[PDB]
Amino acid sequence: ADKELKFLVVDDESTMRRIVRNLLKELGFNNVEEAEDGVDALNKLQAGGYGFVISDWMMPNMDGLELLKTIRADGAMSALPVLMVTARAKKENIIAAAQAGASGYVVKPFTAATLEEKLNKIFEKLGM
Ligand code: BEF
Ligand SMILES: [Mn+2]
Repeated sequence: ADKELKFLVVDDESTMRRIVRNLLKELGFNNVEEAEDGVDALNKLQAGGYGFVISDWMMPNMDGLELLKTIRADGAMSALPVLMVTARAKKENIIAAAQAGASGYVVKPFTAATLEEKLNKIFEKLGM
């Protein structure tokens, strides 16, 4: 994928956003911004320019399932790639997110290899 792709990394834990941003940097992506919840994320997204979202689920203000649904319903954002990266592990959770339009789903804790693999899986699917 284009190394100028602009990422939005969303999680209410600074430590997890830091993991994800440093992983992206290793993969060659430096155009990366952070958001602390679904509302914060939508503000950044409405500001424009974003090509990929990586999002947690459990967050105050607006959770990641609601954030995914909001993105998928919005005509200006509807095809935006959204990778869920979450501790939510039940099959029912994966189903709700997949059916809501998740591009991919990674369960915490995850390895560097898993993130790279699942990001590349989305790039291939979308022809990026
Ligand atoms: F708080 Be997240 F869904 F890992
Ligand atoms: Mn969380």
